[PDB]
Amino acid sequence: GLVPRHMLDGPYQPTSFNPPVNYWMLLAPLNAGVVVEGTNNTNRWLATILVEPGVASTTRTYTLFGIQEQITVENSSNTKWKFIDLMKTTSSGTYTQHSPLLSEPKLYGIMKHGGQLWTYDGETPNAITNGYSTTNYDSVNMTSFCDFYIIPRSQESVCTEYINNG
Ligand code: NA
Ligand code: NA
Ligand code: NA
Ligand code: NA
Ligand code: NA
Repeated sequence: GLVPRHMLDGPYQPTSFNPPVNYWMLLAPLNAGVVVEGTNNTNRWLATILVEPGVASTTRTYTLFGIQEQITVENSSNTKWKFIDLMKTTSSGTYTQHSPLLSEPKLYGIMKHGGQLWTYDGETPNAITNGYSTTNYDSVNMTSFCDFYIIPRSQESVCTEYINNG
């Protein structure tokens, strides 16, 4: 009878799928670039990118939903990485930047719940969640470009702990 050293489901390999509602996808990207993207294919396209510390304003190219896109990015922090939520509202629309997370753990989260897509916002270790109203939130398809874990919404406090502390 030994004693084990929190409840984690994963890690899973990068993939495209229709995630279950009421679960966090805890994303663990290792390098700069696209982290996760998802759309309802009608009026909401969300892609989160990751920028390493110390990046002066520069135009970088990301494959967002299979399309080469030029995005001007910047990370004025010299110590933490920067996640940026990129949003468009049509299949060919232009992206705007939102709800960044400045991060030491380099972890991100997204969840389909209650009519919104929920992501994390702010600067670790003080990230909290906020949500984007998303038509047909429950049927959103997502692509993860990094290994990830699945956490039920009941364990959201644990997910938040991971976001904020690694
Ligand atoms: Na965010
Ligand atoms: Na994080
Ligand atoms: Na979900
Ligand atoms: Na809503
Ligand atoms: Na926390």
